[PDB]
Formats: sequence, structure tokens, C-alpha cells
Amino acid sequence: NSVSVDLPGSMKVLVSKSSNADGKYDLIATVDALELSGTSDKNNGSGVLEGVKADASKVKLTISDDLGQTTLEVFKSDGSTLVSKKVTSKDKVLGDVKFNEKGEVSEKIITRADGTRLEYTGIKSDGSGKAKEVLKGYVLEGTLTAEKTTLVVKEGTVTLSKNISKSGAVSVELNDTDSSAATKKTAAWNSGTSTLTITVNSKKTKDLVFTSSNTITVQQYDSNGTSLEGSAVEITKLDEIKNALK
Repeated sequence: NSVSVDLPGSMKVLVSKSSNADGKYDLIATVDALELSGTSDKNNGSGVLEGVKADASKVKLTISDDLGQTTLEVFKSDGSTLVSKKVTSKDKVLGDVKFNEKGEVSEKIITRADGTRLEYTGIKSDGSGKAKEVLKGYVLEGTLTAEKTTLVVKEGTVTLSKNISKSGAVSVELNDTDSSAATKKTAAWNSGTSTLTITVNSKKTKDLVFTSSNTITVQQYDSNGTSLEGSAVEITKLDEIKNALK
């Protein structure tokens, strides 16, 4: 009869055990109680399934040839304009996209494999919008442009800016409007190690590491200002970032 196949995005598809006279396989899936069906020229569960919501919206599920990726799309009732698109890629990263009345991207939520998120909302036609990074224990807020995402933490006269470029490269900068040379913070960014080193009064005070695990760690320097001391501590809430900027 049929073979159950496990799919990215918490879905399953039933594929026929044998092909039809055209050599094609039948596909069946139920996604949140909606029944979808289709035919494929592959036997592994890949291909295209379609259905129609109670409100007449068209639904299409596209499963890539190697089963690595699923795309779940909802359209207006004539099938021409997108309403939403949900993509799980082979790295299990989720892209959840909303479109406006004219089919232009208006919201995009990215869920990384570790569960952290980039939330882009109010997206305009120039690709600008509001931005939020949702990390384990805290959230960073800022803006999106076509050039970069900029997330901002403020403490006293210090502004910390985490940039994520259009290509995904992270850089961090720090700016202090403090005028006194004794207490003002400055900072240097090391792209090779994703580390921001803070300096006060010509001595290094701490390293903030922005890790590949989507965490931030802080480590102090010795009173001299040259050697790191102790070991790095992972930030677990926004107040601890603010503390590192004091």
C-alpha cells in the first residue's frame, strides 16, 4: 500500500509502494488536519502535494528530491499571490515568512537549529524593518536595513551595537558619550575571534565573545590590563550584558 516517510518541519508523507502506469507515485499528507495530495516521479516521498483550506486558500507542500528541505506555502484563493511560506532546510533552520496583500515579504522569522531566533517584522519594500534576536535567556532589539541588522543595548552613556550583515557576518561596536578620559569606554572588534575588547583609561577591562553557539560570554582582564584572568562567563540575561557595559 503506502510507505510513511519522515520529513523536515515535523511532517510526514505517505508514498505509494509502487508506481502507476505513467511511472508516477501517489503522495498523501495531513498537515494540521488539512489533507494534501499529489503525484511524484520519485519513489522516496519527495515531490509536490496540494490542498485547499476551508477559506479557499491554496496550500502547497514541496519536498526536495533528497528529502532535505520542505516548503509549505499558502496562497490566496486563485493560487496566484503568496500569503505565507514556511521553509525547513537540511540544517533544520526554519524560515517563516508572511506576505502582504500584494505578495511582498512583510515578516520573516528565522529559527536557528539551536532554537534562537531572528524576528523581522514590519518589513517595507526597501527591505527595512524592525528586528529582534531571541537568545537563551534574553532578547536583543533593533532595526533591519537592506545592509544589516543592528541590535542595540544601552547602559549609561554607553551604546553597544551588534551588527549582522546581509550575508550573516557579525561585527560589534561600542560608543560612549562620556567625556572623562578616566571612565569612558572604548572598544576594538576582532573579527577573527568574534571578540569585542573593552578598554577604560588605556587598559583592557573585558572581552565580550559573541560565539558561534549564539551566546555572549564576558571575561575580565587582570588589573594590569594585559592578561585575561579567571574564565569566561556566559551571559544569561540582559541585565548581565548591561553590567558588562558599566
